Amino acid sequence: VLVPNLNPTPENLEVVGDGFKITSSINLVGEEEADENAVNALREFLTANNIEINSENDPNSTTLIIGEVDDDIPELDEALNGTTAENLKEEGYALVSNDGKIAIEGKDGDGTFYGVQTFKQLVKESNIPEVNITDYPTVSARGIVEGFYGTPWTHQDRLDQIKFYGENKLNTYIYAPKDDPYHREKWREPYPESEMQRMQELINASAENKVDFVFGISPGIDIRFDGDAGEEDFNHLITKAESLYDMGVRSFAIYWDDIQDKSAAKHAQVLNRFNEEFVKAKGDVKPLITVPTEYDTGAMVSNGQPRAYTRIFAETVDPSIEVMWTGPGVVTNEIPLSDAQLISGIYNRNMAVWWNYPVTDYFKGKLALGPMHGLDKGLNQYVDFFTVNPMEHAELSKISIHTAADYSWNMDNYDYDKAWNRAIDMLYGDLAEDMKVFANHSTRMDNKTWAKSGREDAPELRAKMDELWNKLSSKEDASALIEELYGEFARMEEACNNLKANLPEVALEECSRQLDELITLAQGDKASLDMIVAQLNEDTEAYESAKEIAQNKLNTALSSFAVISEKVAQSFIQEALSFDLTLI
Ligand SMILES: [Cl-]
Repeated sequence: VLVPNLNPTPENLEVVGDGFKITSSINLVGEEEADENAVNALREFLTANNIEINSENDPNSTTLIIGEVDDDIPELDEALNGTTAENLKEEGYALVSNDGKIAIEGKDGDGTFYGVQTFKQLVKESNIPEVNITDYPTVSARGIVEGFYGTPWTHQDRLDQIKFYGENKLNTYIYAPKDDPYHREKWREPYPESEMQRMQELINASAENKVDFVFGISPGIDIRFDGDAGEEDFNHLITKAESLYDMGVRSFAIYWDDIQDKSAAKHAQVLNRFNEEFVKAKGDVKPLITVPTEYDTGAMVSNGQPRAYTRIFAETVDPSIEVMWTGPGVVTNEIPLSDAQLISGIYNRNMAVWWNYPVTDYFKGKLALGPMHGLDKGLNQYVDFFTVNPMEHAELSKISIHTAADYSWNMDNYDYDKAWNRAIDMLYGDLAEDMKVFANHSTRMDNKTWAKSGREDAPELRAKMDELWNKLSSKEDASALIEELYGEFARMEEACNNLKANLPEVALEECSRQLDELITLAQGDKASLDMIVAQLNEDTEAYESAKEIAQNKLNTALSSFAVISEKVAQSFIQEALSFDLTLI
């Protein structure tokens, strides 16, 4: 009967029947012609779910028809009956399940692969709803830049992320880890033989999952521009791009974010010459990507006008080059429309976003587990390339990334709170509700100086806490609020304990300290209510005892590497410890 959670949210989805059960084996039609990567994803899923593929047609098994438009599969059009991917953008598809048949038709092979990804999420214990779907992304490039500091992702982490990206229709991975010398400290040098299997596996997995593997190069450490030294180095840039092209790389990024020679004319000259002698010469290289030395609005702009570097870089840089920026600051609350309009106007093109959330390198004690937040829903008007910088914690990064998939693919309809719930529901199974209790307290990022972003932690709990203080300081009966808060603090503790016992190690090793910290805080939150009740009861001894625990729990939190719920579970102890009911 019902349509499961879907991510991203399809553009158009109509329920047209009560649904049906897929048979124990199926008829597969269009495999000769249909995108290979998409057929493999389909095969994999079928296997994993014990659905066999018929040698020959029809024990009256379910029929699945797969292809792109323009492929020669007369059965696909019949099954799609009226619905079509032909008028859809690149990466679009149509999917129709009706009365024992399932048709998947991509606008291109990419589209077909994404239709498979949709199909996979639609099927629950062989049961599938009866839907008409047409679907396509809001933003052309959607993905990850691996630009965080700290402990690098492992090879296995990257392979898993790439698969995760394909499943969620993210099509871009910018590979530029701090741990790989061949992107920076040895930027001139081709990868040696001992590194090639590793690199090939990443390239291969990217292609298989329709992920654009973008090689990020940072020559800024020691590149020369002037004269013949300049000449020799441009040529190293070419020979290095070539060695990457030869192992299958089709996208390239050149970063200027960390260079000493801060010359916009020279950065843009390298880019333009590279666009010309490499990108264009090759024919099948995706647009060149760049990070200019000024990459946030505060560094780029002064009194609504571009600063000199940005003025020159923008007037010189080829119109086809994607230019990245982080928003109004490097790590900021938001990108309003007006900011994207400003930077897009300066560059006279659609911009590329390097969004520094959920990255936590600037404040490592805290996990960033909230949704895309603060990004304007009209952003696509000025941006056609959207990436997030994630945490060194690859596994827990998936909650925010999940929401980013939904935001960039279906932006008009993005609802950060429903996207966030659905992320956890989708990733955590029977642990979802406990995982929400914990992650809810761990969305807001703020290093107290230059970097802050994310949804506020536990907003509803923070509002209840606020109500408590104003009831207690207004002589209004606070008993119900006290009772309710006791329930909520007990639940925080119960959820975290179930997560410690049952989360798999891949997640647990990322968050075990933050779990213990939320427990400690819940325990001080409880002692804090005990302090209030003791004052109401005029029991001095019960007051002093509750205060000591509250203080102790807060002291543990403050002395721990792990950070969580600063303004909420933590601040509440501080608030309680300073509160005195006798003065009201
Ligand atoms: Cl998902």
